[PDB]
Amino acid sequence: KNFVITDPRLPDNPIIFASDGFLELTEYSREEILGRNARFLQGPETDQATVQKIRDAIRDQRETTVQLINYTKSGKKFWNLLHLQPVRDQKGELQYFYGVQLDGSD
Amino acid sequence: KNFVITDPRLPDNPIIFASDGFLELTEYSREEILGRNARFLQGPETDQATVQKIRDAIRDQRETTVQLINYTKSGKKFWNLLHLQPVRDQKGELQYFYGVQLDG
Ligand SMILES: Cc1cc2nc3c(=O)[nH]c(=O)nc-3n(C[C@H](O)[C@H](O)[C@H](O)COP(=O)(O)O)c2cc1C
Ligand SMILES: Cc1cc2nc3c(=O)[nH]c(=O)nc-3n(C[C@H](O)[C@H](O)[C@H](O)COP(=O)(O)O)c2cc1C
Repeated sequence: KNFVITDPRLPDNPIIFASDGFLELTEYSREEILGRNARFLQGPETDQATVQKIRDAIRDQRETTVQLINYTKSGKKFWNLLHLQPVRDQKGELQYFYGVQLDGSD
Repeated sequence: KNFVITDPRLPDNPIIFASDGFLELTEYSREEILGRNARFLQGPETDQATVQKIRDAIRDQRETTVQLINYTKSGKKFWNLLHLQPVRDQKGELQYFYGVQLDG
């Protein structure tokens, strides 16, 4: 449903692709998010310990699944169940990350 | 989850990205599928009427959701619950399609 792809070879690992679901979940337009790092979803209640775990997973290029507070464009809080996965080229060099977002609201 | 991205501007609308989930569902490696049209998943039991529906949605650049028989690399049949969505660039020109696949 909700997924993004980023390009870690570009500065600050920007989003280069986002699904319609992600746009609807976050209330941003495709135009507003392309070329930005996904961290703009974080806000006042976001646990920095979880952010650090993500940062570490990215550095190590390992898949990870975490739960963290994110915010829509209007500032609406939601729990984001976030899955991250690296993808590498045939020479083995990191090429993309993808992320799948689930809203944990009931 | 299981998803792929294709580029309809390239000859024959090849897969340019596939999730790990898609690879597990279909039993193919990323190397084996990149640069190929997804039709290699089809086979004898695949309903051609549904294939035509997909073709028309792509030609019309419209989202669609269909159900069709596919085959894994080893030849195992599965129903593919397939949702297709066009994506446009900032100028409004068709740029990609994405597809989300569910095994039932
Ligand atoms: C593919 C991908 C998707 C991501 N999706 C989210 C997300 O939905 N919400 C979020 O808070 N961070 C997301 N991130 C994490 C941030 O981009 C960034 O990695 C995180 O904030 C840790 O880095 P930092 O300490 O430099 O901010 C995603 C990262 C990647 C690579
Ligand atoms: C993004 C995307 C994903 C697709 N995924 C599948 C798939 O998983 N299985 C399948 O049988 N066809 C899939 N297709 C459809 C085929 O690639 C092709 O469009 C269809 O077979 C009709 O074209 P044809 O008559 O030339 O074969 C997908 C198409 C797109 C654009």
